[PDB]
Parts: sequence; structure tokens; C-alpha cells
Amino acid sequence: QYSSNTQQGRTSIVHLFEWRWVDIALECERYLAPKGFGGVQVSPPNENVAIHNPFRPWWERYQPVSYKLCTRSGNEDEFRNMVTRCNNVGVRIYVDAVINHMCGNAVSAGTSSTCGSYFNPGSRDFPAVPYSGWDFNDGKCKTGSGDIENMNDATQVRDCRLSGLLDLALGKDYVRSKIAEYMNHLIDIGVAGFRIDASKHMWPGDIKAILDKLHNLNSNWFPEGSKPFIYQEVIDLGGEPIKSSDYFGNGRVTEFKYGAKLGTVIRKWNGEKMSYLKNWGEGWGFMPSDRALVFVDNHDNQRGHGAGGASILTFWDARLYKMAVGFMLAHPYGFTRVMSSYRWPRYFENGKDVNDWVGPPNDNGVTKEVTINPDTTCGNDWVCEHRWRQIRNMVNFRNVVDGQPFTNWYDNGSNQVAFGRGNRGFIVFNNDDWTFSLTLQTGLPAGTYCDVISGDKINGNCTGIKIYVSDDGKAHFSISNSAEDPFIAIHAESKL
Ligand SMILES: [Ca+2]
Ligand SMILES: [Cl-]
Repeated sequence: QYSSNTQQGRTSIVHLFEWRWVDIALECERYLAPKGFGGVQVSPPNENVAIHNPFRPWWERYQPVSYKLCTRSGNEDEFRNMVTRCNNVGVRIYVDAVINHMCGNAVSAGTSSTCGSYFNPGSRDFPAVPYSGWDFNDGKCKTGSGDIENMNDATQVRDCRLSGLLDLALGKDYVRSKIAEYMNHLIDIGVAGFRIDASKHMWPGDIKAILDKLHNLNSNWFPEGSKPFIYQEVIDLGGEPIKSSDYFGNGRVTEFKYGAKLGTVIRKWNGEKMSYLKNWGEGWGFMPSDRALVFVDNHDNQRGHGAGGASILTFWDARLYKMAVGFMLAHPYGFTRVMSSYRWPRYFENGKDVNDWVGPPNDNGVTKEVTINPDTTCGNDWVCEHRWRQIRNMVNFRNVVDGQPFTNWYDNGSNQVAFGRGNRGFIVFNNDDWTFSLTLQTGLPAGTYCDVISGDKINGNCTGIKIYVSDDGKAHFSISNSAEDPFIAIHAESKL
């Protein structure tokens, strides 16, 4: 469950948040494959409640109605078409598995659902599965409300309703079997793994019992005996009874400490600075590198949901965001996930975004296609961070330097730092309020290299900055503190 099942030479996943299946399919062929992306995390592909107050929020997709593959992203044929076309160009699909719960206990009964399936939350009736009152934790939960009230009590965190979400009885073989049925449907279609939603709210042993029922990966695209990549959403910032390590038996775990700390560092908050990043990883109290799923932001915290945090960097803070993403993709710690977002009309009232609910760009509820502008950015309010040159090129940097040791570290004791990845890549950051001008040991073979942050290599030359590495491995770097992108990155494939 620990292996990503990506192609050799591809090393990141991109979250194409709320994208339609037909658009992801095209994106795999036209962009993700030729740019060396490892795979795509998709939004939950199972049928959910259609919530009209507020108007079709992104979070409706975290309220299941059935396991029919029928959502605003598309239907089953569209989903299957996407997985096939992506696998055929060597780009994997990872499904956001919403398996802790069905929908909110106060949602009205009826057919207000993405495939029109009937459901009755009040009577715990989900006939499209089917689930009944017998399949929920109502009798197991010990709280007065029936909801989670106290996260210091690990039992209620697992057995009670997360914010009123009907809590599936995952201790029951029947429930485990219906969930495995859904996950096996997806595996056989050709998915490579799963982001396990709300993993903290499930017993590690119940997750184990479900994973025991899972097939090996589709044997047309994957070597015999391949296991689904599992990464579990567990928010563990310390000081709680439940720990990320409790989930290591099932797969990788999201390291939410990563983005929280990196955001603080890059913002230069809390007395933190880039020179402190020399021992980034377990040295900062993080989980083992071989278990961490890392990211700067995710779909929750980029809008103040989840554990939120003021320090989180997002596309809204584009300059600092590119630096944080660049550092993450250059550094060997963890398995990397790049966020890809949509714009929404952010509006702050008494500290919070009152539009943090807004779903994807839509025409009266119908998700808008991703249009591609002539400059390769996206239209229709899709942000497409993964298409930003500075991020896309760092995704390839990580591929090129895969397996190479963290080496040749430099810092000025403040916010001017640099490091190499063996003899394959070198990166330089200036986050101080003065110019960084210095000759540094790069560890690289002598030659002329395109800076992949300011430009591209296009057979024979560079469209941005050129760096000249002398016979002894040294090169001069000049970065103004006023630079739009105050970092430079070079690697073996950017050499002329
Ligand atoms: Ca639960
Ligand atoms: Cl996540």
C-alpha cells in the first residue's frame, strides 16, 4: 500500500479538484503525460447529496448517497474512459474514497442527489447501496448528541457523527463488504490507489479489514501482485490521543505538519526563516519520509477548512506559494502532491471567508469545462497551478533528481539558502530583504544550464536565465529581493 504505482521517472500526484472526467482524460494526454506528472487525485466519484442551500458547495461531495459512479464530474462511462486514457499514457488515477460516513443526519429525504437515487437520512435508509439503520453507529456512540463533541476521547472520534455525518458501522462485515465492493469496482476499472477521507474517524483495524478485501491492481497496466497505493487523511499536529503513526499499517499518511510549518517559514512568521530548513523532515518532528504524503495546501485548508491555519500558502499568495511548492518539490522528504484549484469570490467578514463554501465554476450548477488559453493557462476560473511554469518545471526537477541525496547545502544564517540533489540538480532561494549574489558549489557537471523557474529549455537555448557551471562545479547566482520569482533551479535535463 506504500508504493505509488507511478511510472519510473514520475514522482508527483496533482489534485484536479472538482474537474470533470472528460477534462482530466484530455489533460492526461495533452499535458500530464508529456510533462511527467505521476498521477491525478480525483474528487469523490460516487453519488452525493445535491445541496442547494448553500448553492452546490464543494463539500456536498463529502456526503455520499450511494456508490454509483455518477457525479457533477461525470457518469461511469466517462469515469472509465478517463482511467483508461490516463493509464494508457502512464498517468495514474487516485480516488478520494469517502467511506467513514453517508450524508448529514439533517438532510431532507428524497432524490436530491447527483444520480437521483432515493435516500432518507432520518430513517437511515440508503436503498441504492443498500444501507439501513442497522449499518450505522447510532447505538455504538456514547455521546448525548450522537455527534463528536470531544477530540480528547479517541472512542467517540471513531464511533460518533463527524459534524452530524451519519457514521457507518465499519465494525460490521456487511458494511466493510459494501465499501470493498465499491473500491474493487474502482480498482478493476484501473485506479492505482486511494486517498482515504476522514481516516482519523475510523479505527485503523476497520480500515485494515476493508483493505484485506481489496483486489490487486488491474493486471493490464500493473505488474501482477501490485497493491493499491493508500494515503490516509489524518490531521495530526500533535497533542491529541490519535497519532498519524497509528495508521502506518494501512499505507502512507498525510503530513499536515508539513504545509503548516513551510507556510510559516516562507511568510517569515514566528521567527522562522529558510536557513532553519537545513534539517527539514524528521528533524522538524515530522513522520518518516517513507510514510509522508506532503503538500503545501489541500482542498480544505486553502479555504480555511480542516485544521485551517493562517500560515497556509495558496494560489492567492502566488509569489510565496511558488517558492514553497518549489522547495517541496526539490527536497527529498515525502511523496509530493501538487494542488490544482479554482477561483471563487473570497470575501472576509470578521476574520473568515464567508464564501469558503463556493463550489467549482458552474452554469446554474453544471460544472464548467476546463478551457485552455493560448498561453497554456486555463480559462473559466480554473487556476491550474500545475500548469504554472514555475510549478510544472519543478515537477520535472523532482523526476530528474529522483533518488539523489540532499547535499551541498548553503545558508546565510537568514533566508538565503541553496542545496543540491546529488549531481543532478541544484536550487537557490532568496527570501531576504536584500540581493543574493554569490558563487556557490552546485555539485553539477560543467556547462550552461537553463533556469527552469524563469524559463524553459527549447532545443539548443533557454528562454529565461542561464547559469554557467564551471569545471569545478561552481556557478554564480544573482537574485534580487524584488524578484517576481526569487528562486532559481537547474538540473541535468535543463543543461544545453
Ligand atoms: Ca466513524
Ligand atoms: Cl488530504
